Amino acid sequence: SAAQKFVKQVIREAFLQDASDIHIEPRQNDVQVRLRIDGALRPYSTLPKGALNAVISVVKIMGGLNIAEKRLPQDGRVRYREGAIDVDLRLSTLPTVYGEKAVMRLLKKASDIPEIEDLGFAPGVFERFKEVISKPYGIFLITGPTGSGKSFTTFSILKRIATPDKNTQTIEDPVEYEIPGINQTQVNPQAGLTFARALRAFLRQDPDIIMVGEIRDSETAKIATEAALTGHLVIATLHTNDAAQAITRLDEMGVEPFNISAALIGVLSQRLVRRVCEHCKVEVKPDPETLRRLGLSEAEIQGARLYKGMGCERCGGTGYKGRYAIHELLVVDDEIRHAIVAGKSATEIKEIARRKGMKTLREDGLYKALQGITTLEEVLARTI
Amino acid sequence: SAAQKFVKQVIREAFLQDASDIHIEPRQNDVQVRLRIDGALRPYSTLPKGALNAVISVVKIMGGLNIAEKRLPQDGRVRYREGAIDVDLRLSTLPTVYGEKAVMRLLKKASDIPEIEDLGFAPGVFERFKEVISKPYGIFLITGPTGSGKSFTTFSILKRIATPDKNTQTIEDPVEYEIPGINQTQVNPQAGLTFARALRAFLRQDPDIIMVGEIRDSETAKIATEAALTGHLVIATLHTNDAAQAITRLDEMGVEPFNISAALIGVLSQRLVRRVCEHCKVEVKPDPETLRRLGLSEAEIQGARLYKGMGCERCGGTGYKGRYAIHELLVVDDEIRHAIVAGKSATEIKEIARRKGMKTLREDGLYKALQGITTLEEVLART
Amino acid sequence: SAAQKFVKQVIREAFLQDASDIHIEPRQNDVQVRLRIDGALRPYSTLPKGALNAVISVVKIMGGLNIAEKRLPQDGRVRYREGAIDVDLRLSTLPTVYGEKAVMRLLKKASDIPEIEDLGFAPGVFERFKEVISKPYGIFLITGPTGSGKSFTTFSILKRIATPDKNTQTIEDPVEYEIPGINQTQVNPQAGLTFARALRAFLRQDPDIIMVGEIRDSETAKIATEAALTGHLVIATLHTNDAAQAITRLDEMGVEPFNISAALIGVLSQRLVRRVCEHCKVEVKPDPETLRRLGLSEAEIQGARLYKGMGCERCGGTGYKGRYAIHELLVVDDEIRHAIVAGKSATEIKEIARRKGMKTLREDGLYKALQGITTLEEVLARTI
Amino acid sequence: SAAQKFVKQVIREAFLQDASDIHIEPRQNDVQVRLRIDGALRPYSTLPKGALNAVISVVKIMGGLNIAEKRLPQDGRVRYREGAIDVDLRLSTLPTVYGEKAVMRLLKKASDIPEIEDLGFAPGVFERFKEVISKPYGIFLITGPTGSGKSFTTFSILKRIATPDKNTQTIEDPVEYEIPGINQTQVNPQAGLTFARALRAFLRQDPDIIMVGEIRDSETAKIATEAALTGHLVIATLHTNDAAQAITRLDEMGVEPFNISAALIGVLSQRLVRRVCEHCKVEVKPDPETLRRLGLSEAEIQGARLYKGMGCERCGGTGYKGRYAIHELLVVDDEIRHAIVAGKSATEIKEIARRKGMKTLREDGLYKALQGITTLEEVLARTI
Repeated sequence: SAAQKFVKQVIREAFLQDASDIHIEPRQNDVQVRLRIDGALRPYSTLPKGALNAVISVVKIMGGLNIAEKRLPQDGRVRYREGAIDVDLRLSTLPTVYGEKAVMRLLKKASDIPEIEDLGFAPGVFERFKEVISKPYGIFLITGPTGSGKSFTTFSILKRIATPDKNTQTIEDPVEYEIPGINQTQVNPQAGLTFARALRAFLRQDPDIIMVGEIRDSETAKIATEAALTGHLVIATLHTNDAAQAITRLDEMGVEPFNISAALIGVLSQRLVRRVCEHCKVEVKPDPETLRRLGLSEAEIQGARLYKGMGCERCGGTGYKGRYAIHELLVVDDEIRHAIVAGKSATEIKEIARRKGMKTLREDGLYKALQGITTLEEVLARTI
Repeated sequence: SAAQKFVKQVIREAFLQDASDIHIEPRQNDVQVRLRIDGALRPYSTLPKGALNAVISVVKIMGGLNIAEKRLPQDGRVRYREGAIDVDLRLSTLPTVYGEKAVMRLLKKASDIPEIEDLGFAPGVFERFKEVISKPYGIFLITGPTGSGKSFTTFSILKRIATPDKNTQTIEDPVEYEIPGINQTQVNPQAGLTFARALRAFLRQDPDIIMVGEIRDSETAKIATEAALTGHLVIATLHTNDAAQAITRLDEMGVEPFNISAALIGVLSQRLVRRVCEHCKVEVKPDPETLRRLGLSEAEIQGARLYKGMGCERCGGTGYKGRYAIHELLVVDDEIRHAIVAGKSATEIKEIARRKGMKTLREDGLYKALQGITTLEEVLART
Repeated sequence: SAAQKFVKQVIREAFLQDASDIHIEPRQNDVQVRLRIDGALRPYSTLPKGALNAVISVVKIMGGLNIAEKRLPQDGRVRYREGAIDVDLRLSTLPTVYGEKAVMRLLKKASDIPEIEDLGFAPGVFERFKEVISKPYGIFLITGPTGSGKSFTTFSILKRIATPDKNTQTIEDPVEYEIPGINQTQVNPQAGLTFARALRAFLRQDPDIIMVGEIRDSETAKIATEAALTGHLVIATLHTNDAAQAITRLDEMGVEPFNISAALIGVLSQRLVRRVCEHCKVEVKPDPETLRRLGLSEAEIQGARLYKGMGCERCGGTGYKGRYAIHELLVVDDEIRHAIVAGKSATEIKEIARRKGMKTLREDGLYKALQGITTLEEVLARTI
Repeated sequence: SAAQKFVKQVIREAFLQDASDIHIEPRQNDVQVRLRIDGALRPYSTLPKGALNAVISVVKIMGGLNIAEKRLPQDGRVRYREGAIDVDLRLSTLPTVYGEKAVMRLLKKASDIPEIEDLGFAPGVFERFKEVISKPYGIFLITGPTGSGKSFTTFSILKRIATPDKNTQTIEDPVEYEIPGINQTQVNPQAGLTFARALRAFLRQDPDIIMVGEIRDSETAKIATEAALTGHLVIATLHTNDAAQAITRLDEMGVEPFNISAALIGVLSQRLVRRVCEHCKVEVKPDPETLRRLGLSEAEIQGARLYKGMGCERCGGTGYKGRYAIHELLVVDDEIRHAIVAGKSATEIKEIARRKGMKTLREDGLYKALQGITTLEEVLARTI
């Protein structure tokens, strides 16, 4: 049985205890159970070793995975609730040396959407954000966490452009982000309504603006891109953490390249870094070669200086004052179009867009790192 | 067919007697079934060559392997259970011209892992070790050959930091030691599940702590950097000639060196030397040129002594009881963050580190030899 | 039967006269039977075409193949013996327009394996090879085109460590050098047991030694080397004419140069220049042009007791008796490991290597010939 | 279906006349059965158009093709070696205004094997031919016409290297190009023994020398090349007309470029361009732009005149004095091996050899044109 009582109580308590995730953890004689309370995976409970495989089936059922299988890694998405307990969860299981692990990340439950300007965009990208959002066509991707970051911010563009004067529609399995002005297609793969098939249908639904809640597979990426091809703004949750990465990804997904070429217009990021404790910030020399190699706009290479917190009344034993959303706007002009199709790297696409002082997850990130807002280290982790 | 117990027992004994693995090894007429105790493949039992196949058929039974496919090796973690074992076995069966063969690596458990100091560090070298693993986030690199003790460190550090407050996950193609506080897994890069793909799995699985058994592709350093600095803490392992070289190599491997310039907290390099058995140690004098090259004074050279692991039953006939490593430790600061991004050579980085008080891998080796812990011959033979 | 005797007698003499193999094949009027005595297929006897099928049926019986299926290709193995003869035979057959062809190569046993110091070494080569066998872990890059002595070399290095107390695991197809106490594997790519799959198992066999008769492909190269990197000894076959080129190939076969700079012990580039038969040893000073092609110095020319392989009888008229592993030894020292980690080419490695004493195949083979071992015609055909 | 009566009157005459082809022509009321002889047709027999269709099925039958499908084109070939009938028939059908043309192309009698020097290669080619065979391993690939190029010349290579002391075998269907000292295989695709299968034995038998009469399977291309990887001298026929083409084609066959690149040591070609009278020569401009576009040595681009006959009692009647053997040797070095993987063009891969004085068909040809023996037009006719 339990097994199941751990999934259920770990979930209830994960939410009730202010955790960021749920774990039932395959172990040597047992299965450890942990909750990410205040960011830390504190012990919760224990199951006997085989109970582990029981808990991975439970979570697979919840989000469209192969329930029966007890040996292979899988992931999908769960909308879970129980009374006071109500969270969008990231579903994933993983075979371990003691059977598969059962994990449910707690994603921000819908929580609506932030705007682009709300991010506090550096003028390097903000003035250009206005440029890009004024152009309601092509694929316009968003980076970061499931729900939480990406699907949370994916519709950020839409909040700026899905105005009374534009047709917006989104495909989700099931719908979480009930956002204006969007038609939120509810994906039901068991009947053939995959995001992919729904996207082809989005064209049938005459989009000005097209959305994907999560581009989770090749048929979906292929079709999302087809959906952009006829001149519509395919805004989408791209399973990435870097704007330039979001751009190249369609090739990686096996998207038929004729669609890729006709589709991409730009990418939005706000990926978070640990924010340096500004008030006890430790001078750290950035390495300007680190910054150069990163491809930053010279002043932001040379006059740049790092900090790290030493620990503080404003960061605790982390060295960082909570978090900082790093800004980015990539813009796909004709030369970038060629770069995408050619399979150019995130560094190359970002480095190009970055010039003229344009902020990227790397340039804004590192730029702020270099003021003492974050640490170049963290930024680099954001933009690897 | 006594073979069923036979398989389970060679396995049982390999684990019981502290082997790293099990070998049901064929011969022209019989089978040399062995246990790798202290590194020696001790003869558990022979089998008639005909019984070889009965025995290998059994390892395929126990492992759920395609027992009918005599033309192929088959492999996986086998839940063999008898006496000493609840060790999982990396069963690998294989056809031979004598019939078939099978090997079972002992997937030691959490409870079997060594400490981070047990690795054999000099106090100041260890101080650096400790500082690096003690951070709440960031990455600790380990480097050297399998048999470098890299495993001891790899498993040990997580034993040390994989507490009940940090979900830990580990990426180990051979598994070897199934760490505490951890949801450790298999890799098999042939399947697409490379060591980097496994890091991505860990992140999907919300680890607070992530570890890489082998950096192969650049993603095993780059994702490791991500996790290390996306709020998680990371341990990761390479195969180099020094600590300094870990940095050199990651740049060379395609880790755009602003990665690691970023997460790298520090680097450990090591090599195991066989550890002289107390029932084998023989006093011999080490060579003055080597000793001098490794920093020993003339007065010390004349008083210098090595101990040779001559051989006894208490050490599996290897002459050495257990293993001990040669060490080098680097802590990352601004001098190093530059060197990392700059793509500096192992020599260039090592010299910076020596300025900072780091003993080199080879110098430290000598000093272990001089205590009779190992033999200088063994040190040199291992670096 | 005559067929049994045709097979018995050719094998009988194949062993006794030192053939590396037996070749029975149809020609336009008969079937020629040849022995690779001292490196070339001297004529042994012939048999009358219908006899091909009778004789070949017998060799198929020996190797376990389908007796007379002269319409489709096959392979297998036999444990052959007569007394004083004991050799396994390598069997494969080919349907031809004249009936079906076969080859029975002689599968040399452990008793036929040289020592390490015998692997083409000059006094200075062993001193340096001492340093090679003394390296902590890694791979021995034995290299050259088919027809060379690579299988002896792989076994010589292996034999040193090929014991009942070591996990000696070899790839042969079928097994030749049976050493009781070690595991010797026949690959089966038809089943899926490619050399690489076998090696994957070998790595999974927790080998002390991965000895590979043929680096068939990239995975085969890597996996054997993965053991080399992961604390084991690896002994294997490459196809180059420079030791520097062997390394270049190891790097170019997909074996990571960064890992190779750790995993590589040494390179044994060698070619079996055929040795001039003692009974045909006619002083020749080759063309004379080959004398200059191989680089002889005046001193070496004056001492050039170069002989022509006229054959006479010792290998029939094929020219030579005994073979010599011309040996270009590259000790993979820290400067070579550096050249490797740096991604250096065969030229660049060769320049460092020769600077460090890596006498080339051209120079060494040449010297062997000067010493009365071989003919420079063979050295030229055995170098680059 | 007789139909066949008219066709058979023709296979009799067509084979007797050394015709290039047998033409069952889909005409308006009837079917012509024509003979292409000495480069051009003459008619011989006539079927009704109803019989056209009968023959379309007949030739599809001979190749094991879909004989019911009288509307769509199909091909293959058959061993028509019935005494007086001694030429393979190339099976092809092709739909026209009155049904498919049914074709029985005469895959010209081997005309056996030249002793390669016999080709009359320019000295900078022949002496290099000799240089290539001095290193007897890997692939020595040859192109050119059936009966005057394909296996004609690859077997010429065997004739010059595959002595009785080498384990040498070929794959043909049927065997025609015969060499004493060598095994020659009949492929039996009917049994399932395709050229790939024939090669599987060639690889498995560990020969000194391997010959493929026609690289006619994915697996054939692959296996021949896999054998070459280990140093077997895989001489092979690639049924095309240019060495430069032959250098990269196996990749098209699905053959791993690792094995293709590692394998090659040289590739030849030959042509029959028509000669001119010389005595009654017509000056034709050796246009240097033609020659430059061709990539010829300046020795030929500028150092030249072409000569055409007048058609002309010393030619004829096309203005040319019979067939003129033109040759090529693309010697393969390390840079060429890099080019194989790259997939360099025929002009480029050919140009490299040409600039070394190694006259290619394009140079040896055009050279012979530019020397006034033939015209650039006839050579270009073949050096396309």
